[PDB]
Amino acid sequence: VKKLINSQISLLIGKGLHEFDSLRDPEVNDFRTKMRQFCEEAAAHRQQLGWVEWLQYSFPLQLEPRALLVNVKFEGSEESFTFQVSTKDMPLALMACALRKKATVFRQQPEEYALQVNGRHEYLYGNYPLCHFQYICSCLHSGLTPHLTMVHSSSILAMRDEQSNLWSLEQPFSIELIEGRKVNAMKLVVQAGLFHGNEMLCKTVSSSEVNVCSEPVWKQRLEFDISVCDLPRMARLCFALYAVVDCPIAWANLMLFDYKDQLKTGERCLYMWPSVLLNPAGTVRGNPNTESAAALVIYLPEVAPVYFPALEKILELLREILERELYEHEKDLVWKMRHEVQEHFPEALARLLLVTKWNKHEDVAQMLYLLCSWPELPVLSALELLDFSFPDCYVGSFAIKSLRKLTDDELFQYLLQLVQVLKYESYLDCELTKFLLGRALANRKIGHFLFWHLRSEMHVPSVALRFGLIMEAYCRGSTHHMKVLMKQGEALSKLKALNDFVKVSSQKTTKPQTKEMMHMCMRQETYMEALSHLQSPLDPSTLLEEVCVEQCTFMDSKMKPLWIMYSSEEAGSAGNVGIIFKNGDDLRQDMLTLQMIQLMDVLWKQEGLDLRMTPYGCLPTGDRTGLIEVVLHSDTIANIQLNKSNMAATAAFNKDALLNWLKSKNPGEALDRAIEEFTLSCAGYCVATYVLGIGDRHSDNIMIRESGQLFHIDFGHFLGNRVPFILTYDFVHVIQQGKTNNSEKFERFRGYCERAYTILRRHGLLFLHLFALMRAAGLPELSCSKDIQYLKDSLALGKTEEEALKHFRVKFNEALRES
Ligand SMILES: Cc1c(F)cncc1-n1c([C@H](C)Nc2nc(N)nc(N)c2C#N)nc2cccc(Cl)c2c1=O
Repeated sequence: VKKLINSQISLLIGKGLHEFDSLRDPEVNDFRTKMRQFCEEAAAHRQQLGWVEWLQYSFPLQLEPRALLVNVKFEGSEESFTFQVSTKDMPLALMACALRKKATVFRQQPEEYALQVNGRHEYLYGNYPLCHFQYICSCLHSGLTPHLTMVHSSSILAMRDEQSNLWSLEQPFSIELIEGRKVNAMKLVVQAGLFHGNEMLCKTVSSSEVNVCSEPVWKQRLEFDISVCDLPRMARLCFALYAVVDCPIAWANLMLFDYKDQLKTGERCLYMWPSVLLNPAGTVRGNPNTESAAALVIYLPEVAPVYFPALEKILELLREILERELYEHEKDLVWKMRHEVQEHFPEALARLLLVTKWNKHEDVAQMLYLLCSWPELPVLSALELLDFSFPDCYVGSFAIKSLRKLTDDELFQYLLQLVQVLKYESYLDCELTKFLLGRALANRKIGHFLFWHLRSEMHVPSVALRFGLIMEAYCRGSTHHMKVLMKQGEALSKLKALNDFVKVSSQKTTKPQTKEMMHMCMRQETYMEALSHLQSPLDPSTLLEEVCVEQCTFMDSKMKPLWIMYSSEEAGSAGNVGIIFKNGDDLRQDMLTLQMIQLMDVLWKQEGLDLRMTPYGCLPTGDRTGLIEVVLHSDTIANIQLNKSNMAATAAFNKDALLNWLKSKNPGEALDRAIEEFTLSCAGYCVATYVLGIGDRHSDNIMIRESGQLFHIDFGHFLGNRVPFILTYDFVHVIQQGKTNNSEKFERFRGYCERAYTILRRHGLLFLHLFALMRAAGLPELSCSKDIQYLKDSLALGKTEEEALKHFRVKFNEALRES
């Protein structure tokens, strides 16, 4: 039976476990073994969780950063009770009324129950007011009634049990460039370099020119200007093979120490990766395609059986003005006064690490000595220390320790970045991986998105091995969740097949007939079973039950993305949800953008500013494949501004097209609120697109909800890849209630944008650190530091608050006149 588990893991993660064994790699063998035990311990520790502690695992509380209707029922019968509680009351008080009424009806304690949202994997519990749970707030703003279900602890325990599995070497370092066998048309050079992060340990050495028609020989010694004893634990030997008369050919990196801290000897064949000159941030593992990849055979001198010194023998061995790059005389000053840093400037650790002589072991030993006695840093400081610019393992481990105090909501917000950092790791076994795995096994919602973040990039060879092992390890921690995720993969597998059929059919057949054929294909037994009854990959708390084939369709645009609607006779209206399956686009940029907008939303509302944003879900699931959450009861600006006849939004002037639409959806007194929702949401996405630099904003990639809420879609383009600010007049026409003159509901809108802009400025370092880590993703519009510089200037983080606010209004003033 252990085999089927092994078999469905292989099917799930998208690569056979036999391939792991086929490598015969001791490092791989150690990773799988060591973490299988760790995840199985967490599995046995998880199930020791009491029934309440189990709720916190499987269904973590969804909290947002006067009376109301609430109906509640029990699991046994479908007979219901509608109570009238306040938004102040605890779920306990509500459960008390539910039991008391049940008593009265049937014959005649609340702590033994939990409130489940109808038809969703979301629960209401704890000592929180009802208006703290986001489901209740979602009902308050929608005007719907919260339908809850009294779930006893005995059935919750049933849910639990059902998921059941030397400094002596002072001679110069050097190598032996032997052979390899390439491809080009001239002469050829091999430039090698030693790196500790993004900067060199010493001066790079180049090979001697050797003819192209080769498969060559060099057998040339490359002596580096650095002692062997001074090689840091995380030193990288980076090669660069290129032709010259400059045409780059290939690159390859290598650690000088294995995962067992042993100095490497001797000969090694380096299967290089194609290029675009040195690439120090690249992977340290060779090209898996050993058939086509050019190799580079080197040899490492036997300098003795030496290992990198244990930490125990390492421990043996004008500033405030320049606190906001640095000059050499300033670096000297920071390093000289390094003890005062630890004592009085604890969070200035990053700066102190950047002035540390990493090419000299004595300076590193002293630095590591201070780090071992260094006070815990805030989350924001630790996020910076995760970057590749701090490649030392003990530093990366220290940053992890400062991130152990991450709340699950914080971790969820930063998870995308933390996963991309795994690409900076030099070894499979690292503190970051175990932290991610540990938190994923403690929180099913974290584990859900951790999986899909790894599974989405299994098509990428340089991370296929690492991500595949981590997912396998997680599966050991929960065989049940593995089955749940596998149900999601089978649905996505059918959607892929369905979309291929739609793509082909729509090119040789009209849309209505294609949509008709789409329906017939979906009505197949294998499609009905695969696409139904599953946890939405976009949101595991959202259940996708019965698929409404009649409500399913596709768009006439390039990739013909699918529109799949769902319904549930258990969730009521909260079950009528939809997903958008798109195949062909790199949805990674949309996910990042929407996550950052979501972050802005959190930062705004925990300051008391609810700009009524619509951060819909967007999750890449495979190679240029992913899902997008359907925003119900909405429409694009362009479709509304079509001024379609025979309707209610038909206007005498195109200016009134959008305003007439709102009044048709919000009759009478309901209008005034829709105007506000529009005004708030407009100011939000406005500031959001300016900061993130989202250009190409037109009426086709901008939508509006019937409640009035304005929201943007299809973010392929951020960080100006320089974008001015984007204020069209028809939106202003709505904000000013239609009248051409309306200063106070416009200046108030102006105040909305400015406050929303200043709030993001104070959290500017958060956006800087997160984007810096996201450079590891390999996103085309986020690779160089000039993309980062854009965010610096959009937030004006080098300037004072009113200096930036003054400048912020300048472009605001420019946007209103070209309007
Ligand atoms: C084009 C369009 C429209 F004019 C009005 N409403 C919806 C559409 N529309 C859209 C729009 C443009 N995109 C979105 N629409 C909603 N409601 N929520 C979103 N999160 C997004 C997004 N991103 N995408 C599709 C993707 C596939 C198949 C179809 Cl069949 C449609 C489709 O119809």
